[PDB]
Amino acid sequence: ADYKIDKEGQHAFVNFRIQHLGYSWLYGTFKDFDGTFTFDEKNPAADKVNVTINTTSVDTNHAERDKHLRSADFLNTAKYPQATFTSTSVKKDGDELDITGDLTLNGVTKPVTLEAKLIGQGDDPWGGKRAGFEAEGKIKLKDFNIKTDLGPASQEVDLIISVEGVQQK
Amino acid sequence: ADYKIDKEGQHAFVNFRIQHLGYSWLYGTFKDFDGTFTFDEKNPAADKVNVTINTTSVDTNHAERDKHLRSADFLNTAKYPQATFTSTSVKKDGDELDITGDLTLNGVTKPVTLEAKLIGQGDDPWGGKRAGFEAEGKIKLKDFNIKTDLGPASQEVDLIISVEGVQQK
Ligand SMILES: CC(C)=CCC/C(C)=C/CC/C(C)=C/CC/C(C)=C/CC/C(C)=C/CC/C(C)=C/CC/C(C)=C/CC/C(C)=C/Cc1ccccc1O
Ligand SMILES: CC(C)=CCC/C(C)=C/CC/C(C)=C/CC/C(C)=C/CC/C(C)=C/CC/C(C)=C/CC/C(C)=C/CC/C(C)=C/Cc1ccccc1O
Repeated sequence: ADYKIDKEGQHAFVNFRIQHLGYSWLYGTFKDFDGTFTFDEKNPAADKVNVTINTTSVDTNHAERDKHLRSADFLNTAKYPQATFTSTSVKKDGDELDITGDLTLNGVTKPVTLEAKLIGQGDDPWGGKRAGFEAEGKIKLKDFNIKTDLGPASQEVDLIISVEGVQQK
Repeated sequence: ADYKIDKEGQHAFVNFRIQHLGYSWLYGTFKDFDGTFTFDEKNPAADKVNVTINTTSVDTNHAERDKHLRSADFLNTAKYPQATFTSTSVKKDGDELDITGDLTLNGVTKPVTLEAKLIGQGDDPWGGKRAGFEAEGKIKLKDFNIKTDLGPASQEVDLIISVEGVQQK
């Protein structure tokens, strides 16, 4: 079935974390994004996913740091107001889904794989059908032209994802 | 040594997640908190921790839902503008710390245990000493008089914590 990510009720989250000086985890989120996805429990190879993110909506709960994350030193949102992820391959791996796709971030497109898992699906208390998932992945900062070094412990960023979809059609 | 949680550079996060209809994970965060902590790597029994959280600063990236979280139906911030955590016992459990303490949430004080771990410690690029930790815990909603039911899969909330301290004295 085809699904629409629940942006209206915001039961979708694109979070992330990366170490700070190798001393602690720095958490953040991208508050403005949307997307769709096809989920067929019997035929996993037919699954799809297409999401758009407005990178300017990054939030790590610090005005100054975020102003810096939007700068040309990092996300460079003025030049690339958007990050985008489109699947190219999906394959069932036991009780999980390995989602391979093209990530266009900071001007560069490179394939990244996410490990997703069905949390639950079923009826809506309002007459709709839903399906939610949790996912993980990593992004090597250098691969997407983000040169500003953050230390040996901070070369890649952990992606903590969770989306609830509303069945379409 | 005594530490002051880095609220200035906000290298501290009090996050949480709970399921939505057993379909997906709903993430949130408390943007306004402060605190201190004593860390002695050799004598873990002397460790302390005291944090204050302005519950009104809750954020799940949805204005409506958050207005509801502040309401009498949940956090009841108008009556109780603050949550508070004071350790009462700390003991080394192998390579981690089990921090027991009193949590005053929504008017009720009950002991909750956190499982923390040292991420790293060392010198500052600015001449200070730091030590960061990651921690986990669970809060049973009913225990703290948060009656409004969210379903069988949503009885307790996952606490995802990370704090970096700046050595005092
Ligand atoms: C097919 C099917 C059935 C589907 C199931 C449903 C699913 C699971 C579909 C997937 C859904 C979604 C939304 C998938 C999204 C996938 C992807 C790959 C999204 C891309 C997200 C994205 C925009 C990546 C950006 C991540 C990055 C690079 C974050 C920046 C982190 C960063 C630099 C932090 C800086 C850290 C640091 C120590 C800064 C120091 C610092 C600087 C200045 C002042 C103070 C200070 O402390
Ligand atoms: C000792 C030493 C060396 C220290 C190491 C360093 C450490 C690790 C020190 C600890 C540092 C800190 C900060 C420790 C903090 C500890 C604690 C226990 C903090 C308490 C935090 C707190 C305020 C708890 C609140 C959690 C709660 C109850 C969240 C509420 C969310 C809730 C009910 C969820 C809504 C879910 C739901 C399905 C909503 C319904 C709904 C309504 C409307 C629209 C949409 C919708 O979905």
